[PDB]
Amino acid sequence: AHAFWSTQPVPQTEDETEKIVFAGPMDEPKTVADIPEEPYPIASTFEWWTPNMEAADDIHAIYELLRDNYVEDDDSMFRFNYSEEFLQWALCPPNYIPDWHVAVRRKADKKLLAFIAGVPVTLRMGTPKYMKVKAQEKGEGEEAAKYDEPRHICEINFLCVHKQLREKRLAPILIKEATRRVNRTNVWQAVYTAGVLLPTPYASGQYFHRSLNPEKLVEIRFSGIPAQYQKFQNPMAMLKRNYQLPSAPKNSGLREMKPSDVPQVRRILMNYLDSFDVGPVFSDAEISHYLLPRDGVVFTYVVENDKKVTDFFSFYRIPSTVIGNSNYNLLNAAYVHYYAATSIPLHQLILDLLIVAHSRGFDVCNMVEILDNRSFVEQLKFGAGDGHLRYYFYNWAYPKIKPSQVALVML
Ligand SMILES: CCCCCCCCCCCCCC(=O)SCCNC(=O)CCNC(=O)[C@H](O)C(C)(C)COP(=O)(O)OP(=O)(O)OC[C@H]1O[C@@H](n2cnc3c(N)ncnc32)[C@H](O)[C@@H]1OP(=O)(O)O
Ligand SMILES: CN(C)Cc1[nH]nc2ccc(-c3ccc(F)cc3OCCc3cccnc3)cc12
Ligand SMILES: [Mg+2]
Repeated sequence: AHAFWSTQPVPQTEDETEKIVFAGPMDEPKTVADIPEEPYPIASTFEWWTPNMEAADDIHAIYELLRDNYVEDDDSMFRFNYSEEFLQWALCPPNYIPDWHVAVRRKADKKLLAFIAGVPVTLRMGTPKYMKVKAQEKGEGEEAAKYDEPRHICEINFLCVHKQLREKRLAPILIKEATRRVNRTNVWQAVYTAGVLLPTPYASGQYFHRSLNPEKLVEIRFSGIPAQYQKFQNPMAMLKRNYQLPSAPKNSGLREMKPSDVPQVRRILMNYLDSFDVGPVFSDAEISHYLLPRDGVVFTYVVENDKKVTDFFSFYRIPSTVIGNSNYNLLNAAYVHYYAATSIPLHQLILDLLIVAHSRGFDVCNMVEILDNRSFVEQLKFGAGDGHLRYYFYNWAYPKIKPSQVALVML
């Protein structure tokens, strides 16, 4: 059924998945020297291209491909519209590897036809807690602990084939070439997410939305006036009342994050993320890059009490194109990023997130039920959306875990 995925080192079924008791590689080991030094063969009318993220034109080309051809919702009403500044941020973290950004252009005119990107990540991806317990009972503790150490792997994102080239088996060619370029750097695992079901997720979580501007969400048919709001003489005014937020954060002590906060934010984030089975390890440089405020891209606030940062939250912006509304062109969405609470309940920290996002003109706040995102769903009036984000590894056997055991946010 899967002419490409059947050839690859991933669990092939939920059954195979269910028989996995220890983290580790799928494939028997290979070496750098074994990997072909030349790009994968491609049709004589296409050419491989490694964009230069320092070049505005290169970023623009990527931007335009994704604006017109990237992920839509299931009803083709909305398409993600990542900005050029967001793409530069996402694609160029500390020590990124230029060769891991892989594109296909049409030779004649240099039109970008397909793209895939890899970036480095350091991930805790050893045997999960519930499985380590089972192992201790089997006297199988050592094998269970073998791959406990954080690993330097590849995070894959932004796979896109132009609409005119769909269903021509171009996506496998992209994936094979990305795999080659990564393997040539002695990295043999990747992590990726998708909304679609592929062989075979190690975790799956529902996504959620929190209305910040319900009048606009209704206008663009992101939301409806729910049928229960019909019992009301005036459905809409009631809907705004329901989702109203304060003008200003309620935590005194909240301010935007500045560079001098990086060491403290790194400490509190790394301590928190340890509670989770799969999660990134970030250096000070990586904390700086992923969390310092950047206009229109990422927004981060700390709670500082007695000159000590005790809590923080971050969110990032992805606008969506609204396909065909006479009044609005764009949906301005905020997505919950990393956070850590030590002084206050999480619901109280994230209420400030919603307050800031609303003040700054966002229409909706979105998140997947990873981290401890379930703890504030009800009180903060998040609703479950129509699908799931699925988490996957390439070349890593991994037992099924709950999404509330996942601490990697994928952009
Ligand atoms: C160690 C290093 C490893 C590095 C690599 C790690 C793996 C990275 C994996 C990539 C992680 C990406 C993470 C993200 O960025 S997820 C976002 C994916 N992007 C979009 O949804 C944008 C809109 N759609 C498109 O651009 C195209 O429809 C894509 C490119 C998605 C498929 O193009 P097209 O529709 O023209 O089809 P095809 O004829 O070329 O190819 C058909 C084959 O492609 C398999 N397919 C379909 N969708 C996906 C998908 N999202 N992940 C992986 N595989 C996918 C499909 O099952 C089939 O294989 P098989 O079923 O026949 O076997
Ligand atoms: C995470 N990277 C690889 C991007 C990506 N690729 N496939 C994706 C499917 C879902 C989401 C997603 C994630 C978090 C969230 F809070 C809401 C989400 O989707 C709402 C529905 C939607 C989909 C598409 C367009 N508009 C709305 C991201 C996806
Ligand atoms: Mg294709």
